Amino acid sequence: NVWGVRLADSLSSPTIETRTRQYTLHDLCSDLDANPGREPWKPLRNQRTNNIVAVQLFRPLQGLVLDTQLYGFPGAFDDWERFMREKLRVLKYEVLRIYPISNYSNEHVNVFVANALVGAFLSNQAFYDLLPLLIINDTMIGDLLGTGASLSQFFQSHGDVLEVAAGRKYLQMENYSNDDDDPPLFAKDLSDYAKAFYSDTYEVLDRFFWTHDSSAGVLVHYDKPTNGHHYLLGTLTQMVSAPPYIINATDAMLLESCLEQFSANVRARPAQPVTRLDQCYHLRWGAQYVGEDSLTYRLGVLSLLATNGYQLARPIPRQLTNRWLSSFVSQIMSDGVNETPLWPQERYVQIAYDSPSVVDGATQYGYVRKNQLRLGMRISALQSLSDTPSPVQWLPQYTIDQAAMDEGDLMVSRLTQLPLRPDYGNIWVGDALSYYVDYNRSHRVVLSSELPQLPDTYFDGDEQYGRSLFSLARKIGDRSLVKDTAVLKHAYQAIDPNTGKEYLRSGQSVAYFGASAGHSGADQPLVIEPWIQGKISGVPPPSSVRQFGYDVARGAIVDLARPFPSGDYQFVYSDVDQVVDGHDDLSISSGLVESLLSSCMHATAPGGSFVVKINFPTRPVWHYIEQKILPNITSYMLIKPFVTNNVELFFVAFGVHQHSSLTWTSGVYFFLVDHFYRYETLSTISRQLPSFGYVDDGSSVTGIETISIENPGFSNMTQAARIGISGLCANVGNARKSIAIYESHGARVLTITSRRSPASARRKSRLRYLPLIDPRSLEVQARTILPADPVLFENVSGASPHVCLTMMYNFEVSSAVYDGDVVLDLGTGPEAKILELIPATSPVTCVDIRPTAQPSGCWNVRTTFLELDYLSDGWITGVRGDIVTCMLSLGAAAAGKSMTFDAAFQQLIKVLSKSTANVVLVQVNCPTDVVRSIKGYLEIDSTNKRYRFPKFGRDEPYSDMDALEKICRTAWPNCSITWVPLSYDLRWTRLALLESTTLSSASIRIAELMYKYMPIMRIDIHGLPMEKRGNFIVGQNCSLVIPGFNAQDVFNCYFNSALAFSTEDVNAAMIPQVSAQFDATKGEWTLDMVFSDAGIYTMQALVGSNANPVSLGSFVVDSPDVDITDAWPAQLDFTIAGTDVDITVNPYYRLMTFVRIDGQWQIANPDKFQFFSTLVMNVKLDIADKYLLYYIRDVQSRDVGFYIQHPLQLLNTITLPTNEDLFLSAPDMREWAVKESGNTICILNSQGFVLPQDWDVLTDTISWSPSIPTYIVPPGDYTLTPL
Repeated sequence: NVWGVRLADSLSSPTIETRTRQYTLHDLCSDLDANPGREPWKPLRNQRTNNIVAVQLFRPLQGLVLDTQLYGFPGAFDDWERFMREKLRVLKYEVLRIYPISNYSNEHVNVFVANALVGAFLSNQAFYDLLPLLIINDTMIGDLLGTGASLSQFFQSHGDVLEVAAGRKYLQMENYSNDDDDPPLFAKDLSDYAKAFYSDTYEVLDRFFWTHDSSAGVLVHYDKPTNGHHYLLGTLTQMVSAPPYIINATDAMLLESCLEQFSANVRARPAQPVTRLDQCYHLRWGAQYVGEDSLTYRLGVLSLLATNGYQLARPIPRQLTNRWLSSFVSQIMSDGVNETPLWPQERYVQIAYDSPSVVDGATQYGYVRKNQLRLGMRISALQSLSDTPSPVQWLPQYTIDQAAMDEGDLMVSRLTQLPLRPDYGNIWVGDALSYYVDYNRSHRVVLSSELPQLPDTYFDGDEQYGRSLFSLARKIGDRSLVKDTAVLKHAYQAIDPNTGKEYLRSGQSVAYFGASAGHSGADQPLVIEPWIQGKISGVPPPSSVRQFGYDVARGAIVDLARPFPSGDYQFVYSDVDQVVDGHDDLSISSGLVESLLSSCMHATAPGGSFVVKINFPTRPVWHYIEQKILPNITSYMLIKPFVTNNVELFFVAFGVHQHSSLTWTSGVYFFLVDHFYRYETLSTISRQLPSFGYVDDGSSVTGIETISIENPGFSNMTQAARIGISGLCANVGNARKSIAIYESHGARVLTITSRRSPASARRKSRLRYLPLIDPRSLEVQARTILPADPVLFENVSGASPHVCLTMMYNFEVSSAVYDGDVVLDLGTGPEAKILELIPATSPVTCVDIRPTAQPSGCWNVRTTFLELDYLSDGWITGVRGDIVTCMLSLGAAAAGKSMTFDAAFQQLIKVLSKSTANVVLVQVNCPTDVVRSIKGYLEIDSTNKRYRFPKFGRDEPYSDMDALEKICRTAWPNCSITWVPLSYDLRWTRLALLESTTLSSASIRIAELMYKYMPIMRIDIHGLPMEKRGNFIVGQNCSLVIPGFNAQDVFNCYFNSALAFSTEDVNAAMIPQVSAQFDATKGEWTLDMVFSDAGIYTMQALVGSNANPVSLGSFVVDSPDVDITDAWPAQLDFTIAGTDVDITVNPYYRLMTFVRIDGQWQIANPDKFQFFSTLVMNVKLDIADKYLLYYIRDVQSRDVGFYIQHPLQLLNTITLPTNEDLFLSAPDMREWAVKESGNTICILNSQGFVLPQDWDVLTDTISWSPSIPTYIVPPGDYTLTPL
């Protein structure tokens, strides 16, 4: 670089120099025709306005050397075109007269006389004194030394020297406006700007210039003069169209010659010819006015380097504009040094021994190549790239060089743009997730007084801040809309055993209490109209709705909590705020809730139902509910849609004013436990992000780090940004780092952006010296990249599955490691995530195959890496270690070596056998429940023990729990083995939010489901064993015997961080079955149980009259089989009663049906099929059912269809009658037209359809969507064709 121009690292010059032609009369006449094809000029277009603001002159017309007023040109380019075309044909008609085209057409014509003649003619001067001197006779100069011709202001004779006037090159135009994208004319338009001095040898030139002022500089075209050996000299004219500078006249030509040569070098091809091998001028006289710091000196340097094949890493616009020039000039006038060893001298033009150019061979006089001046540079051109709109991901590579940690952040502070304001983005995407709990007679009777109380810091301000921050960043639509849709759909699916159907039929007088208007313009709650339209599957439209509330607009206004006169409704929905009435506390709110419950209790008619909203679930409220409402209903539900981290809840009641003995149950207890735990975790995590719309300056935990260099220089010693980028890399390494290179305010600037997280800054805590980076990746950048706008949360789509899976994995290891633990990690990635996860005082070992990239010489505490296999042998004895890990590795390892999961596991055990470790962590491809398939993400074969990842495209093996367990039991008879659960925890998500990794609900759910088959094994080599005895299936007795204890010791079972039971109180134990026995002979305890939920329970033990807790192994229960078979009789009740069929199902699974419409699950009509009791399902039969498939799905857990997704292929195989009346409805929103034995009758879903006189419509539509009615067709064949 020379003061601000990162050059290329490759030199390139043209090779083949185009042969010369000589001008002939026929050429002159030809060009003077100004034909559409070839004009003697060229248009100059503007690069912003796309308008014409100048014209480039060629030969002839290079003698336009007076004031432009004497010429009297028109003011529009296209107008000027025709003007000149009309003016010059006169000159044609004249010139061809004196020299007839018979015997003059091919005659050697002097160009000087021609250009001067056309100048005189356009200036209305005496232009008949040149025609006798129009052709050549002996010399292109010798003749013109003769006659004292027309106005010598063109050209004079000064001995043997011909002093001519430099013709103008550019012709300015009225549209010229000095805009950037105007083209710069380089002072080649004003009256006189230079002077040419022509002769035959350069010696007489030196003689003539021994006497004439050289205070302007004297230029030379050593390579190939435009018409002959000549010197040049520019005047006092100055440039002004390059603000803020003022360029001198000579500097203008030098600046041209520099930039055409730079442009020319790039386009070089070893066969492509070119007019001139060199273009850059070279000063020959007057250097005594050029200072070592003037602009002119630097341009003299640049002309040398350009001549020497140097190329510009900067792009070069094809049509030069003002802003580019000014930028490139400011680029020179910066601080720096003429780094390269090329230095000017008055004598000649010198050439590097290795220069691409071949002018030494070409010319004879002027160039002197050196043998001791070598530019050891690889030779080629530059790669012509276009621009790039969005910034580019980059990966720095590290070198062994080190630096001072304190120097890094010092330079970062000296460089960064902070503080500045990002755009926050969205933490969360996707739709909402729904949770519910129903009443069951079978559970343990929990009382009101032992349900979890709300947190007490729940109102203290920072929590409120967290709740605000989470809610602001939620990608979702109308919240009141989505919640109400969720609750209504789940409300139309609660059956009365006493009558085998929903408490929620249609036409039910429905009261919406709390009808907030909503400033969206609908003036109403945004679900009523979709409801009555029946635009919801599973929600039949009602009769009417009455909207009462404080801010209603389409209904009536009242404060509900106190009496108000109204009629009786059958269903009462509530969405009443309770943070409004009653002052700011919790007991007044508790009283509001009772008031609301009683008011709703009165509004509903006997047998109705109602939903209420609860802002704050506190204990005495359920106390009241239990002793005041529960004995007055038939069933109840609790529902929680999750759209923002809060504690909102919905409580639903059925069969009002009918007596029962309903009380809270086990499931309520567990649900409340999770419904508080999830909240607490999410609130903690959310309380760490910077505030919505903040100002990141470096102190914030999460920030958009960024540093930029103006006029970057890379090739030579920098020591300036080499630390600058390295500091930022050490700040935020291992996270995606993006770059841009562009120009701002004339300075060529490079910008780096990235993001900082607790883990990223935890990695920094482990260094001692500062690792350094190889910049070779960057000086090669010859393209141009637009910058961008900082966004903290960058992702716009939602996190992918497997990244989230890896995060949820690594949370386990990052939690399970304390300070000082000596760590041996297997499968360690080259990027070494671990160096960013563990504390900064624990030694680690990288055990992998591929070489890493992490540095070696900067690590404060021990850190080792290896190049070998962890399935291999004979490397173990030399390695210290306490916690040994393997994550997302062994399945691929076994697949690669063509090895089975069993053999791979056993070999890993063998390798760890003769080690010295203490605890093992291993991800294991092995199920945890009934084998199923996750659609499109993980498909599982039960013939060969193989998983498949389609997005990854690979077939891998697995094994089984009991098979693996014995192998672990073998090498360690003291092995306590646990299977840490995850598919309820959310703490792991903190490994995302704290570096702006946007999350989606679906991406979460699939991660749990994928984890139920890729669990993590936590093995302690000297824990206390646990032996599994009975059959571990829900609905089955289980048995455990736990040795090595005393009769005064306790056990506690946990489940989702709940407490299933403890031994001290056998009775009030929340699980269906407990037993507890002790063997005083052997000291062996015995617990013999029954569970009710598939998944993982954990047993922990309490020893002594002390608070100390031991952690025994956990165990897994699994749900009964997912297998289904069904009986279909032969007679079909095409009437209203409908056929009834047998569906053999193990009773634990509760069943409903669905349909897939447009790829989307829709709820089947509860009026269509009826389950009831063995098991029997009722169905009303229709032709429509032929053209839609139907699925039996399962809803017992939180998810649906995960275990049982059974299509009813039997249904799409029915044989219609013809002698029988029929139900019939349209299949879908498409356009089906009926046919009776292939004869169209009418068209379902058609504009202007008319009902037949023999058809008939039915009271309650059997359709899957309540809008579409259902008709009665009289007997016959009915065929429908899609269109």
